[PDB]
Amino acid sequence: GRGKLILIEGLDRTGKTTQCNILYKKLQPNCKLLKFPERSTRIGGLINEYLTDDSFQLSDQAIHLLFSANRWEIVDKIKKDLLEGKNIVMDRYVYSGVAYSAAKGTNGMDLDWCLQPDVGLLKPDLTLFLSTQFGDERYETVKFQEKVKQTFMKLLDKEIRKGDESITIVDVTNKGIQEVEALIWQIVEPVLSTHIDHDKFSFF
Amino acid sequence: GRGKLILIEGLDRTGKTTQCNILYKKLQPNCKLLKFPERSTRIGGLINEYLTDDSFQLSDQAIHLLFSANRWEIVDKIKKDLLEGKNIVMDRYVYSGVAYSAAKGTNGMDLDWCLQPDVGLLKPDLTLFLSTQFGDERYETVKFQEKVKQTFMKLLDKEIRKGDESITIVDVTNKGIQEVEALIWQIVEPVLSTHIDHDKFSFF
Ligand SMILES: Cc1cn([C@H]2C[C@H](N=[N+]=[N-])[C@@H](COP(=O)(O)O)O2)c(=O)[nH]c1=O
Ligand SMILES: Cc1cn([C@H]2C[C@H](N=[N+]=[N-])[C@@H](COP(=O)(O)O)O2)c(=O)[nH]c1=O
Repeated sequence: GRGKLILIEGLDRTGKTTQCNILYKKLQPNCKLLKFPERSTRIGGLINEYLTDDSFQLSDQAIHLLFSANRWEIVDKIKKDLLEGKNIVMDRYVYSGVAYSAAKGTNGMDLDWCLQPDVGLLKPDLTLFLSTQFGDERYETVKFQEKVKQTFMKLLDKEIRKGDESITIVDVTNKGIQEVEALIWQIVEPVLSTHIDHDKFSFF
Repeated sequence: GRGKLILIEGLDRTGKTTQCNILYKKLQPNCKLLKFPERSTRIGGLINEYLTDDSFQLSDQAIHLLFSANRWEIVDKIKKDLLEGKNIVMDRYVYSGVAYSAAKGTNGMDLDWCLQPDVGLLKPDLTLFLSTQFGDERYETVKFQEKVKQTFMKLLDKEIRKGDESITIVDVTNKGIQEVEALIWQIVEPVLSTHIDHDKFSFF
């Protein structure tokens, strides 16, 4: 059938980018690697500013919508590649979008408001949340990181309770690159082997 | 009390801009003129490139979000000016954002989805819709405007059912600058007198 959309979510420095590259290289040549935010586009450009320069002041709602817009500008290419039989591994997506913004506790910006902009976007066939027991960019402070992990758990737990079986939480506490690799593969392989119709897609 | 938020909506070439400038000169010195989209900012610049150059390709969902983000990056200063007693004349706001986008008929982008990103925004104290019974920018085509007109009507008609009385539909057909001005004023003057508490606002 069509390729699979695999997502790996988690806190900055949990081994996310590494396991993504590892999974990507192991799925060649019919696999593409996608990173969010996608900083090479014009919208991704303002997102890069915001994250690397605090003089660039932008309200919480504005930057939030830019992050969702950034996914919407690329989504059509994703759907296309999947149809051409290629697999796609993503480093962050909708879940990071909601969590990092909701952890701020800004008036009006709760979990539900935060998701809305992303409603209609392609939903991953499988989402892996890597969890455990710098400072260059805006959200890089131990105190904030603790809050987003709290929100992440709140969000995912809600979705799983609601019946979403495509979400799997992997505890990578004190485990090596290859042990974590084996854990992830133990989960992804069986989904790569299931046949999915070209016409079947899930959306947020 | 606080200054009042006055909004004038409508189709391109309905006299909307000239009326806003007339009202502004009439409320000055204690008044500010604000136009959306505000193409002065970085996000506004992206909006501008999309509207002035059809070479610039961007998904409907992505541009829609940039339009909302453009409002969200200015709203704090709007609120601030009202608290200091200054009145604000606004040329286009969230109604244009929902109408011009839902008119496209793109799958998933209905009146509902289109409104979500603007939820939580300061609702204007008075909304005047200029109704009637160029070509160097995107959207500026006779066939599209017809769709936008019918979209505005369905939207505004909806808000009326819900109980919003701040929306007034002013028919400007075959009328001159001065006559329309008189109509606008007969609706604006009352509101400008009505006492509004320093901290009372309506939101979307
Ligand atoms: C994709 C995405 C990431 N982010 C943040 C997470 C990251 N914050 N930190 N630390 C930041 C940069 O991400 P990367 O380090 O993964 O490039 O963007 C959001 O706020 N929303 C989103 O939609
Ligand atoms: C403020 C705003 C304007 N628009 C469109 C309306 C106008 N369309 N045409 N033709 C366009 C530019 O309007 P102005 O000429 O008033 O600058 O922006 C939206 O699509 N959504 C919005 O949120």
